[PDB]
Amino acid sequence: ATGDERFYAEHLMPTLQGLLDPESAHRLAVRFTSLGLLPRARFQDSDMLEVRVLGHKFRNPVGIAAGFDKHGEAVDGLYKMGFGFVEIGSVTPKPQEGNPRPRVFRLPEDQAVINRYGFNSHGLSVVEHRLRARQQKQAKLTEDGLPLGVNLGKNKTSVDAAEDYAEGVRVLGPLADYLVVNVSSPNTAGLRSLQGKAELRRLLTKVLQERDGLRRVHRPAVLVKIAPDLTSQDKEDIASVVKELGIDGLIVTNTTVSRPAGLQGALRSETGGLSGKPLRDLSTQTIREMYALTQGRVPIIGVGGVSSGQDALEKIRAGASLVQLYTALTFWGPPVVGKVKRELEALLKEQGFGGVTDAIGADHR
Ligand SMILES: O=C1c2ccccc2C(=O)c2c1nnn2-c1cc(F)c(-c2cc(CO)ccc2F)c(F)c1
Ligand SMILES: Cc1cc2nc3c(=O)[nH]c(=O)nc-3n(C[C@H](O)[C@H](O)[C@H](O)COP(=O)(O)O)c2cc1C
Ligand SMILES: CCCCCCCCCCCC[N+](C)(C)[O-]
Ligand SMILES: O=C(O)c1cc(=O)[nH]c(=O)[nH]1
Ligand code: NA
Ligand code: NA
Ligand code: NA
Repeated sequence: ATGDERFYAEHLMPTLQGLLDPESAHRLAVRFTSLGLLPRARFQDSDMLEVRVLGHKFRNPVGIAAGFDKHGEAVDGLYKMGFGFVEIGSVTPKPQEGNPRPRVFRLPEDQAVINRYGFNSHGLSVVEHRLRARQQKQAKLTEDGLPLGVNLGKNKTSVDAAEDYAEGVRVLGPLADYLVVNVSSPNTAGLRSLQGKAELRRLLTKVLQERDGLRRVHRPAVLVKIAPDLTSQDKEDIASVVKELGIDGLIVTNTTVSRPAGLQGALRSETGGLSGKPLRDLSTQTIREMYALTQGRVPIIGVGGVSSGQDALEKIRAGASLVQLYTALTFWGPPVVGKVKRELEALLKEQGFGGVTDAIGADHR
């Protein structure tokens, strides 16, 4: 455990990063993971890490965020890495290449990344067939407390965003435990403007109608993923629409187009979304706000700058029922998943919580 953790963190990852540009490193990471080339995590999930939410059991509350496995190529390897749930995507209706390279940048002095991938996607059909090939295996994983999420995007050239998302619901909804719609990615022109109210209500109404039209055993939960860059007005409006329509949950947050003071990385002024440590507390505060605006009745998946048990517990106590990480993986490697789970378990005990469920939203009480 702590042996692999230190080896990856101090030696192997700094070396990989010295040899490989970030996008090449990402591609290699997906390849290794899809082949299961990683230590089968020794950390046995204890009962106090179990969470029941979104109509499912989650064996542990630490998931892999969208954007690592964009095309559904490494799902089983990610469960092997120890994640309690996996979110693939974003997936767009038609295949598209995304932005010109370079489009991924490391800020090692900040333990941050900036990306402007631009929703590079193999497309719905390819991903549909990839998930169909392991559909029953996933059904068993889900039953064993390891659910699957699918994050849905829209094509750059799309005329009607709601129809892109509707297509995604129809094609991948039947293969997902939950679906995600972003009103929040920084690298598709106009996508975030889907955050405005009457239009947002229209969009989400259509998504939920399409979801409700699926057969019962193929009917996923629907979550909305938001950026940390919203105005107070935006957040109020989203909370209101979410409650009005019966949206099943929120993912809080995507990357930030802000550049917090104090960034040291040479590449800090590259265009794109910033992730990792400089996002951490901006994310946590957005969770805190959305939890309060929804009266703690809307499940939140908390994400942004998590790389320790303390980071995870801060988001849970702020209102998250589950958390995700991504950027920590790119600095610490696979051992970071077991690290976060072990540290989280220890902190729950230390603070007198019977388990994760007891800690959800505890700061508000
Ligand atoms: O800058 C980025 C980056 C930037 C943006 C997105 C992703 C990444 C990203 O994934 C990454 C970066 N630098 N290194 N990695 C990286 C992270 C890993 F976890 C592995 C890895 C290793 C093993 C060996 O057992 C097994 C499974 C693995 F995934 C890996 F090989 C490379
Ligand atoms: C390289 C990269 C690609 C991403 N791609 C997506 C994506 O396709 N869809 C999405 O909803 N979020 C995407 N994200 C955002 C992550 O899901 C997550 O919300 C964010 O990175 C914050 O978590 P972290 O600080 O642990 O990385 C991406 C993030 C990174 C770093
Ligand atoms: C309140 C705005 C603050 C913006 C971002 C804050 C970053 C906190 C620094 C701790 C991160 C640890 N490290 C190694 C990456 O520097
Ligand atoms: O594909 C991308 O550029 C991307 C999508 C998203 O939702 N978030 C992010 O940081 N990048
Ligand atoms: Na399935
Ligand atoms: Na389902
Ligand atoms: Na405002």
